[PDB]
Amino acid sequence: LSCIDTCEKNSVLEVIAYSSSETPNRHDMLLVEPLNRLLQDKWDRFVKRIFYFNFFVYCLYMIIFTAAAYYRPLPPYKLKNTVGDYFRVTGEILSVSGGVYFFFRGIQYFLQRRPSLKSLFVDSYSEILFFVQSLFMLVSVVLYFSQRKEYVASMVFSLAMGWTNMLYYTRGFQQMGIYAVMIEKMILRDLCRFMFVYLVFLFGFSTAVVTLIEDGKYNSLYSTCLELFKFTIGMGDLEFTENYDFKAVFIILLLAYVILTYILLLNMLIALMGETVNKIAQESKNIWKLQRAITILDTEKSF
Amino acid sequence: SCIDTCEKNSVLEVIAYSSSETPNRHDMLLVEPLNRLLQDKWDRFVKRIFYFNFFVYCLYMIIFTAAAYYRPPPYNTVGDYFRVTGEILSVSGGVYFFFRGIQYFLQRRPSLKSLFVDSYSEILFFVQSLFMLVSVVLYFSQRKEYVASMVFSLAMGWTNMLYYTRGFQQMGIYAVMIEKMILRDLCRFMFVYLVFLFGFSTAVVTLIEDGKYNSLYSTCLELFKFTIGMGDLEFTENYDFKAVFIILLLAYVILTYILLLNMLIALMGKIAQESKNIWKLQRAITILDTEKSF
Amino acid sequence: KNSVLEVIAYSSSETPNRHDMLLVEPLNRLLQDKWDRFVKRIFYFNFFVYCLYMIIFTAAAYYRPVPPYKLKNTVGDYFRVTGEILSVSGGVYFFFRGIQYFLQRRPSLKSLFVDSYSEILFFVQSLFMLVSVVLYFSQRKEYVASMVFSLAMGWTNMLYYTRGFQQMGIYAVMIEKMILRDLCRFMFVYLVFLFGFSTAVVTLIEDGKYNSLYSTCLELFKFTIGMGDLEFTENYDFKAVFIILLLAYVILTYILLLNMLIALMGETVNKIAQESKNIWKLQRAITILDTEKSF
Amino acid sequence: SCIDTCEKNSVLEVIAYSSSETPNRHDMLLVEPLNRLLQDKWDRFVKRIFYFNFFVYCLYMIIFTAAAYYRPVEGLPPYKLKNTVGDYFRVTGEILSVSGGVYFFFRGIQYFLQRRPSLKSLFVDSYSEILFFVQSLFMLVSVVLYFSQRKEYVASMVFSLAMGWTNMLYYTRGFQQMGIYAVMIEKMILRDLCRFMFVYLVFLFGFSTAVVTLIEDGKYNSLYSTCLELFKFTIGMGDLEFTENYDFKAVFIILLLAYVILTYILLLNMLIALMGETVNKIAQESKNIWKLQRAITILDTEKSF
Ligand SMILES: CCCCCCCCCCCCCC(=O)OC[C@@H](O)COP(=O)(O)O
Ligand SMILES: CCCCCCCCCCCCCC(=O)OC[C@H](O)COP(=O)(O)O
Ligand code: NA
Ligand code: NA
Repeated sequence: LSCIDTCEKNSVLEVIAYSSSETPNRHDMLLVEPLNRLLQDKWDRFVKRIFYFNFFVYCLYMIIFTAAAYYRPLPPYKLKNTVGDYFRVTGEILSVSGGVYFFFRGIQYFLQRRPSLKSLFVDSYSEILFFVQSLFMLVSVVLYFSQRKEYVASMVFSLAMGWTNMLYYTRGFQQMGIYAVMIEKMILRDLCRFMFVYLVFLFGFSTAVVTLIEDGKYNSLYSTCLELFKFTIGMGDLEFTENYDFKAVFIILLLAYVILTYILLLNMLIALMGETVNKIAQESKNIWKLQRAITILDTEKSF
Repeated sequence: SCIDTCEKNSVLEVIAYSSSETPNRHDMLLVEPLNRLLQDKWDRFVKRIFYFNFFVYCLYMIIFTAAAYYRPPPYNTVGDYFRVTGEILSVSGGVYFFFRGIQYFLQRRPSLKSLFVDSYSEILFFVQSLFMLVSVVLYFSQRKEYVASMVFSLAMGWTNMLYYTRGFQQMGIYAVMIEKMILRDLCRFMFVYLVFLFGFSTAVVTLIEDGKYNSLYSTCLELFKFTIGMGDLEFTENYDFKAVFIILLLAYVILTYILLLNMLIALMGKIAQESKNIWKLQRAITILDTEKSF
Repeated sequence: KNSVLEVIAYSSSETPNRHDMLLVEPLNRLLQDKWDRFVKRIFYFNFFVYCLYMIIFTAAAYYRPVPPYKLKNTVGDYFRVTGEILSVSGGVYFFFRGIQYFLQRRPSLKSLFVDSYSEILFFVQSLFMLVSVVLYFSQRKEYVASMVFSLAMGWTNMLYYTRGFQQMGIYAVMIEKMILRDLCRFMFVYLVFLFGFSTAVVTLIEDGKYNSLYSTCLELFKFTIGMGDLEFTENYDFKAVFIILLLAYVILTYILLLNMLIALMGETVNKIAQESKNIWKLQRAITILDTEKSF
Repeated sequence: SCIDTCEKNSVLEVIAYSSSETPNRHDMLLVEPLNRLLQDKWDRFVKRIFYFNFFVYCLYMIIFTAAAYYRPVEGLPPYKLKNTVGDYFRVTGEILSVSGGVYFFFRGIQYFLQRRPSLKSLFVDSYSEILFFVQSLFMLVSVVLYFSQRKEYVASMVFSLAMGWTNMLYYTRGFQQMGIYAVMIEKMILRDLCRFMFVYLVFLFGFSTAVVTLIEDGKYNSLYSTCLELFKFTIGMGDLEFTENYDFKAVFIILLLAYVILTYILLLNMLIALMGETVNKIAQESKNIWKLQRAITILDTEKSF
């Protein structure tokens, strides 16, 4: 394995895996049979166990964080002499520890790899997500000690993001790894396109309705936007208010909006999701292989 | 040579504007020199021009939305000056769109049978303009239907932003895909559903005795409620022979679901490579429009 | 006496390759020629007349009073009664045509409910119209139910005339094929699951509004249309069992609805394009034969 | 020779009851002599025998349903038998249903012992046997609780009733369309529903915990309440305003919008598409698995004389 796994300066694994999202063929090169076998071998040797241990630790940490937050009480609040309070505060100090740990992990990531500042928002989505969670937790701490009530919003954002972050650990399993890859591809392509078009349609139709509406609760653009959105989730009322003239034009706008959005653009989202799944099978598999390779190399460098 | 600018007739000019009846409108655009020259001219000036046009139109739509939203007819404050200037600007923009629509109609003189198959965006812009002008006429005649004509114009204007996707590739292809369903499998797939809905609404309203759902409008709307995930199944109790009522409702629900299902199996039984060709064709049309319009 | 065009078009379903034999150059050419010459214009007129009949019947049914009822001498009421008379004449005509078809083509009891779908639909709508009349003259009230059933089947049979245009005829062919193939199995399995979970839930419920098998079944089915409640009763014991059962039913019913909405595409993303077009061609050929035999 | 009539080690029986590990236990049965033999024996006697079994099963399940739905509701079981024709019918229906439960329990115990399975693929293969054993176990524990003077006999009975009513799909085999429909159902539950449910449960628990943390207190201060409220979206009955006993409406609505966009918009339509590809990919596999299931039915009946 000369210049294959350990050169300490520049070797094939480090350049292939850590190459930025610019190389034309950064995915199919790992499919070389000896290299595939080598990665799988190192995995089975120790990386599988280290990843399982890390996953168990992360799940336990997030359970602790959920327990501490779910029982949250002008902070800070006095530490009452009761077992529940001691356990709550001990959970809080563990959560803060996790946040600071991820804050340093992201810093070390960005310093050791030092992306070119351009493809920093094109790859390494997991690391930026973890850094953002860490920042949310830190800002929650800062507001908590500053005697403000926005620390709840900060930490709930942190908690939701951290819970959704367990998708990171789906890698290391063939089936769930490919599933997570497909989810991410679909988010990037189909969700984005449909969301842009649908946002334009919804804003236009809500503006038309609110202009028609004379006064009342839905005279606000926000109220009318919420009402028109409630159609896409199978909850459209179609008669939320009668405070306006010319029932005809109101119903015409509502029916045109429903036909163009609910029956046409949703059917279009589903169809693109079908086409993509039928198209990017092997691409998803290669991306999963590369994700596992990056994890293996990192944990190998972590001793 | 006589392909880019002949000043009398060029291949790009004739291929761009050849009617829909021609068999291979977008296929021959794939010729190497045509593709390369179209791309060269686009990336030379049309991209910048199109970006500027899209920005101007978006700003205009924001202005018109603000003016219409804060409507106090007909009808010394900074807010009052902003509203009135917004109204004036919106009217002027509608007039300009009227002008451009008339100009295109006269120039291409479509055959009134593909006039609707082609120039879909042009027809949409013209109809927007006709709504705005009628809204002006009603407003200055001391009437109220100006609000209906304004809201329709505003809705079409905001939903017409999709014409500007051309210039962004993936957004252009997605927009081309939506166009296909509306101008091919929308009328046809909607006539069947409409006849089902009308027939079952007539059956139900006949079955009812009397109530707040005596009219055809209310019963038709109730039967439509199911299509939007709001099936009530009990809206009226004033009747006789409950079993016939409920079995008819179940029949309608199952049939409408199967109809939607057949819609999906039919249309999902798209193009991908043809859509890219369509988008390239529309981008080329934009390129020549910018070139001649300078 | 015996022509390949009339023999094959009316050939049984026992023949293997009807959908193919219409591809023969002379046959398809001649069928298109006859259509475009005369049968297109005859079919257009026939569709016009049928739609006018349906409008008349709809108007008559809508304004029904609240039998027989006395006629008050007003022009609108004379209009109503003559509408009802035209509606009965058309129903009788459809009944006569159905009986004539059954006494001419003698369907051999095997594909009788597989092919000739439109003819059977019209015949059953005739059986509804005539039984409605019989109830009406007998001083009975069920005539309203029979009449509404007939009206629903008529407006739905409107689709029979969708043929003569390729795209709409092919979509209608897809609807018929779906109804005869896939909704069958989907509804069998869905009914089994719905009844099982309905019985479980109603057994769990002690008493109340939703204590009957019928009300429980309705509340359960309400989930398939995205109008679930998940809390429609509380007069019982073991809320845990209630929630477990409702969650299991919701999960399984979505599995089933999905499995269908996918399996139909998976099986027939392919055959629809060509087989449905061939079937539409066959249906147009049969229409040509019927029109010609009607002179 | 020694294909189906060997009595020492027959290839047909060996392959039909073979280990799961066998690479192509489904493909080998397609051999023309094997398939011809299976079809012959089926048509000759197993068709009639299996249809009679289906009829008896349906009759048993109707009797049990009628007995349960008409149960006496008075508390503290058992209940004294009151002299009435209807009551005599309702108690004999009960005693027949109990007998059926015991019969299925013994059938399962027999399959378990006779087969001597691997204890590793035992769950992976033979889902039907374990499911029937489970309904029988529920029924027997329902009898025990009924005699033990408790109120959980009804819970055990309703679970058994639901499981048995859904178990009629075991008989879908023997009809090509519904057999292949059931096998596709089974594959799709094992793969696509499992993946989607893993991701969806993670997402739902995370966002529901976040919301219930945000919610100050009131009706929805319980984790279960917020979990149900969030699950109401995926069934197409979300509210978006079910609670207002909190602060910072901005964060609340942002969390709800994120949850909706991530689950309802994205993961459900991904389920659509993934199930589309799957079904478009695994047709012949389902056909072969159904053929093997009918083969196992035929062999079991033949050994049952
Ligand atoms: C009075 C009768 C009702 C008239 C319609 C009222 C105005 C509501 C909006 C009508 C929707 C028309 C269809 C539409 O606006 O979407 C199509 C475009 O996105 C397609 O993209 P593009 O314009 O071709 O570039
Ligand atoms: C005999 C039981 C009591 C009467 C209840 C009957 C419930 C049916 C209600 C009438 C509508 C049935 C129409 C139908 O069966 O679905 C649509 C047609 O298939 C479409 O076929 P086609 O296009 O007309 O050829
Ligand atoms: Na709903
Ligand atoms: Na719904």
